[PDB]
Amino acid sequence: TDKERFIASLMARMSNAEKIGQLRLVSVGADHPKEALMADIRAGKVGAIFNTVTRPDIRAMQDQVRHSRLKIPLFHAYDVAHGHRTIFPISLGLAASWDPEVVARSARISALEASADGLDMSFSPMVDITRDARWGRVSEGFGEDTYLTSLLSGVMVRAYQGSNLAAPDSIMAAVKHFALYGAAEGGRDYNTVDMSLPRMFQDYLPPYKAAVDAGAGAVMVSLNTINGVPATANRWLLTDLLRQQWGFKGLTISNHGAVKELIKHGLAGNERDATRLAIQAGVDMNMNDDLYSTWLPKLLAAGEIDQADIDRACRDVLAAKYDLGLFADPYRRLGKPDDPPFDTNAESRLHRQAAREVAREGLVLLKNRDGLLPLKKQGRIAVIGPLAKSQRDVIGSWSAAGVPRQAVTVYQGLANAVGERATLLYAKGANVSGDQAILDYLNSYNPEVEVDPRSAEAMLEEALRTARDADLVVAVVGESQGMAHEASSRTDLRIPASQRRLLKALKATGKPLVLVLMNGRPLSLGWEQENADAILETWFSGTEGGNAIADVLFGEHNPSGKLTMSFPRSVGQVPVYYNHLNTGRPMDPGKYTSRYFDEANGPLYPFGYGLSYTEFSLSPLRLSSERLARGATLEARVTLSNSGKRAGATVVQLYLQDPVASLSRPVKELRGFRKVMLEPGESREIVFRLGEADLKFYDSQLRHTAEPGEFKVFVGLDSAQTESRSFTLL
Amino acid sequence: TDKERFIASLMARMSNAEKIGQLRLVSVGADHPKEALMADIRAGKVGAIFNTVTRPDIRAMQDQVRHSRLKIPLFHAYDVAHGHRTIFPISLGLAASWDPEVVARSARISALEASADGLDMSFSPMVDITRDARWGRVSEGFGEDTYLTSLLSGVMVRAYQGSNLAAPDSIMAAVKHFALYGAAEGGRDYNTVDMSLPRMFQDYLPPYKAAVDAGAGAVMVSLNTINGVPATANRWLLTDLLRQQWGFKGLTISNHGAVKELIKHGLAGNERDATRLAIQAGVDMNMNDDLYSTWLPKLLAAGEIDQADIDRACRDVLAAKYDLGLFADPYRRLGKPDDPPFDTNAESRLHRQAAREVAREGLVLLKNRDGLLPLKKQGRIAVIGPLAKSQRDVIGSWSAAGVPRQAVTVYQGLANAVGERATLLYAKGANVSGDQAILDYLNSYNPEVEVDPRSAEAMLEEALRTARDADLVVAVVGESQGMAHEASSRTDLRIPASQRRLLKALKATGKPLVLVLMNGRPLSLGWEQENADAILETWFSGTEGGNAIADVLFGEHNPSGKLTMSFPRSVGQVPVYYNHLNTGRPMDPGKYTSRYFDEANGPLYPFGYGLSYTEFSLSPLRLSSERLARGATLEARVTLSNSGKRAGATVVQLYLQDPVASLSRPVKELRGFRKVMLEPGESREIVFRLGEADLKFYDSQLRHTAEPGEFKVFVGLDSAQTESRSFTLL
Ligand SMILES: OC[C@H]1O[C@@H](O)[C@H](O)[C@@H](O)[C@@H]1O
Ligand SMILES: OC[C@H]1O[C@@H](O)[C@H](O)[C@@H](O)[C@@H]1O
Ligand SMILES: OC[C@H]1O[C@@H](O)[C@H](O)[C@@H](O)[C@@H]1O
Ligand SMILES: OC[C@H]1O[C@@H](O)[C@H](O)[C@@H](O)[C@@H]1O
Ligand SMILES: [Mg+2]
Ligand SMILES: [Mg+2]
Repeated sequence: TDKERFIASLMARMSNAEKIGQLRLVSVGADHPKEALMADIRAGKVGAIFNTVTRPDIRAMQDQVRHSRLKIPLFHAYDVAHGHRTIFPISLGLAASWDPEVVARSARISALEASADGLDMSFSPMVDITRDARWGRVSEGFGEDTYLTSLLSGVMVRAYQGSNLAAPDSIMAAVKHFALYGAAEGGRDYNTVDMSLPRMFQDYLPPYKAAVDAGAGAVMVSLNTINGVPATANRWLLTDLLRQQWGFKGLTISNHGAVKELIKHGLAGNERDATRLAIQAGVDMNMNDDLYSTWLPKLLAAGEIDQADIDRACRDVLAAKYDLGLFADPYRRLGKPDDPPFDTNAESRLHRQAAREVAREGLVLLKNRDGLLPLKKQGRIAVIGPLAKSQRDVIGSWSAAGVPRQAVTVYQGLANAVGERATLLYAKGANVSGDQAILDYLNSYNPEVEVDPRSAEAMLEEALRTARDADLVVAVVGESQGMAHEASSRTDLRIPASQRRLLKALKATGKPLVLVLMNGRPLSLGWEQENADAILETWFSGTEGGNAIADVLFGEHNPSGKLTMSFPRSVGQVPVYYNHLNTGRPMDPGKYTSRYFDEANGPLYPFGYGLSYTEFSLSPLRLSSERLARGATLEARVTLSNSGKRAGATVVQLYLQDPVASLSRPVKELRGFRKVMLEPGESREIVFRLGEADLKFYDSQLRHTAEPGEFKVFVGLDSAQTESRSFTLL
Repeated sequence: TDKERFIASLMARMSNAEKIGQLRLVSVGADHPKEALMADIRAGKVGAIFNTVTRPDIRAMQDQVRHSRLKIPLFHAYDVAHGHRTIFPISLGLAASWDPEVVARSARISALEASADGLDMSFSPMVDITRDARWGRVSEGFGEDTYLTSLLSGVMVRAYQGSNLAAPDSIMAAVKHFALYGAAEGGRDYNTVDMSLPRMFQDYLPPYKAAVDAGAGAVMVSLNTINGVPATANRWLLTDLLRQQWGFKGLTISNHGAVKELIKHGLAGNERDATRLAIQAGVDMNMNDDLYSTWLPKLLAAGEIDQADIDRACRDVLAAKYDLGLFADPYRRLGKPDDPPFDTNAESRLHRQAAREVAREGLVLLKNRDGLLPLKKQGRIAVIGPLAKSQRDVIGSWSAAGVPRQAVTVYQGLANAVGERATLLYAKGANVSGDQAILDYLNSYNPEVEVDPRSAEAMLEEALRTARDADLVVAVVGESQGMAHEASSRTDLRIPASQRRLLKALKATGKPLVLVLMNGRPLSLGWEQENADAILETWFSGTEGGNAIADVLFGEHNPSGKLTMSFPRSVGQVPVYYNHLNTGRPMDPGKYTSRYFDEANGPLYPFGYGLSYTEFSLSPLRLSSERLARGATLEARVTLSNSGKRAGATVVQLYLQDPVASLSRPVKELRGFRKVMLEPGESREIVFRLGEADLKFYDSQLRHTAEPGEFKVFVGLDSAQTESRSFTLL
């Protein structure tokens, strides 16, 4: 009420020019020259900035606020996706930890580092569910499962904001992308999303909800159509659901030019009508295109919008700036004016031990034939592949203020680990792609892919020599970061062809072969799974990537990471995901069942799959009672044992099935998990509690109710577990 | 009244045992031995038969009806998909004609032939819209566009039934599959369908509606879930939409065991509860599984169903049998008991001139480099490929009572054409697949593909010899019919690997190359499009396939056929189709648009694409008026000229765009077309009439309304190349 009183007072004093100015979100570029945007903050025509990210630069613009009548402060935002200056695994990587704390840790440091440079807000977390591997931004998300993505969506918000949004070591979480962006048609970015309302509520919205429940201060609106309505103009989404059904009190922010793009969507004839549609749907902040500033004065002066529309928008900005504390101290995150200069990129502001301890948790052991891993630090080891010495690629897509040169490549990481106890032979082995059209694309803007000018065959001879000169080969292969990024959708899911040639040749030398994969999406790995001797999924593991990868290769860390997005046998099985419906004709032999004929059926690697240097056993699953009363809770009991001879971590998973329902329900749904560290011979009893809240689903009219009847409870170390116990709900 | 009085009388007379008996649709098998089901028709426990298809066999069972108390007659049904005994192109083939009367002709003869053998009903037409090329049953449909599929869906019903359903040369049309079956997830048959209701009404339902509007006597319910509800138990679909919104008076028929499959869908705990769900949703007839007969007596005796449920079902059967005339004369289609047994498969009952004149219309010219086609009948010609001499493959999937040996292969068709005026060299060149697992599948049940036991390399040397010995090669390559059928979903869209090797080799001999393709779905043809000198798409062209194909190869017919389903550049661009939404970031090149980076963008061949031995010109498009009044119609005027040097057919197509709408509308939609035969130098003015009815779409609340504003009118010879003019609706 103190806040409402303060805001109302200020708004009662503001001209319309000034209330509309508060909605203008810009960045420095050719669109907005810095010296023209400085003049505009002075005349009170700007509301916030993004992509300005250093203390002297934020201060230099904040310092313009004083020349304006109402002296209203800016906030600054940035794409703090998976790190500011120290870069953690890409989010898909982080998810594979199966540990909130680990994810939380990555978030806190990001905020710490961002706030340290003067940043008020991160456009993060990206929380979009993804079941189509072809999509360029699958990297940014946490995988295919609702339960886990929703869970981690909250953890990220809580960590960024903490308990006080005005704390100078806290940033506001602008959760994205609202909504359904990840279900785009054909995995083409920006493409049509068409979905039933029961699937919309059960599977794809819950993560956006959990961000509002954790108190996210802002929401970024997606670029996709929903059932034919662009989210930028979707009053159902931004008003009915977000505001009234969900009670979001915060700020809505447009995507980059998403308001003028209503012309290309075919919802507006021109800019004037695009502005109207967006402001009236529930869009507070207008990113970059400046439509709001050009058209809202004439839209109001001709009675096409209500003052109440401008007022709800302008009031949502000031409420953000107030919660951040920028009305108390505009410089609360920019230091005091005497304070001494410093180097922004100094090694002394990084958090390497953090980056390294996180990146360890997310690596996934896909194959290890006859205990080849872990490697000993003796003899000669060949390091071949175009990503071995790649700095720019390990820190993945959306790297923020991340610097390539400060990054530990997987070559350097191997050097650091062996010291002088073994020898490393390096050969590039292949460029990342043989296709010049693909190379032209990745280097259109900035040189981010190394092109070795030597013939492909030249590089291959060198590699085979190097391999014959070694005890075993370690192959650093897969995508450059520019391949799993915004607008970079793929029609193939295998390792690029130039590198698969390299892998065929290396296989032909008979020397044991270890595959180290870098990638921002699942990959088609049918060949590699039958040929190569061991495979490590390392995603893009960040600034301490190489170090974390070495630790796992040399057994300093027993890999514990597991898949949160099923691995297709080819681009032509898309989509596959663990929580599909059984259909009327399930494949279990049989020609006349739901299947392909021309390839094996199922995902290559199921959801929740990962190996360990040690072996684990689960005892028979016990349920407290076989009939549950309404309001009561149920207990699921199982003993996890490390029966191998190495201290290692697994992830014990709880799946539910509702086998008889008013809807057709998935064969399996994730409902809980416990990440457990055990010494050899060490047991550990795990306890799962199951309430009514766990048993609910959205029927045809969105009635969110548990139905009485049998339920199936599954406990195992991956979704490929197939034995359960049953209880009856009364 | 006569009918109502007759039915009411009979029903007032029937015990429950007998009214339930009327719902039992069975066929002869291990489920139902012939001599046990004979005993059952005598105790009045059977209602209809399917898959019994010869006069003596139908008579032998009809003849059992006399020993029953109420002497109620059976009807007999069969899968008359694209022919009974004379087999026309597969439906996708038929569609490519762009001529209703041609399609009508195929339908009439089918009915003629079917009724001749004693058949009352065909489970046809299949009318499901298909945008996913991987799906096994794409062959059965008419392609991806709503307007064209809806149009032909009615033509098929009208032709099967004629003007009188009791006529002994008419059958009843059971339209399928209701509903949305073709949008299955990942192209996997029987798999989940999830769709928004605005896209459901605009794009996928209209063809089922057009069949009810043409007076279809029956409707078959699909096996797919819709937004989580199995259609077999979907009261919204079978009662609200079908009965009360649409006013369907007729009969609903289950898919094969689709009622017991509600257990595997996860809607029912057991059979008893599956029966209840289905009978109460709107399912009259129970195909094969016999659940209705086992459970309806106890479901009614315990008040789980209403007598009104049994009565609505039993009344819908008798209404069908009455309309067919089987109460007037049970043998009206089974002759008088005087004639000789006669041979069913006699040459004198076929319709070859029909089959040949249809199959000509459906062939599509995809490429012709420097007028290589048409061929002269004047030298040596190599005929290579595993489908050149293939009888079983030309008559495609769902060939009914069709006989392979009566069919004209593409080899034989070429022999017939050249007589002794030119010389034919044959080499198989490759089996249809190199993969033994694929060959094992296609020959699981019946020997459908003859496998040459020689090594792949052996066959290839033979082919290259044959090719070197000739003036040019004609290659008969693509799918066996077992590859485009129910349950046969593909992960690849190219010609099988064994045959692509064969085509690379043949290309390498320098000899001019003609590709004759056989296939039941679009195919990935990027290589063939850049290499081969000409390509002909022949689908599976039926009993007179070879003859029709020769006629086109030797210029006896100028190819006029055009594509009704866009051709993907690879399985990884699925789905593509001409009537997609523009999105906010359209590509036509930028990086940040809705696209792939690792392949060229767009379909290989767009919807409505086909070439000709002659060339055609369209004059500037003229509109009747700049501004249309409500209730008024508009005229669209264009002059088509054959400016080439041969008499040929093209197809002039009318596309509409609504560029500003409450919904995001497709970039282009089909609204009309005119197939025009022209002599060289010969012109023809075409007139298109455009009403408000043409400009409607389903908004977010299913308001079927045209909005005032600009509309874009496009006329051209394919969805790709075009010119447009704009008009305003007031
Ligand atoms: O770069 C700022 C913003 O640009 C938008 O177009 C992207 O969709 C967002 O993920 C991003 O936060
Ligand atoms: O117009 C292109 C813009 O689109 C945004 O979504 C991208 O994230 C920006 O980096 C880019 O400048
Ligand atoms: O063959 C009888 C019927 O069986 C069903 O299960 C198929 O899906 C239909 O296509 C067919 O008409
Ligand atoms: O699965 C049993 C039956 O199902 C039908 O849909 C298929 O078309 C038949 O070939 C098969 O006999
Ligand atoms: Mg239940
Ligand atoms: Mg309009």
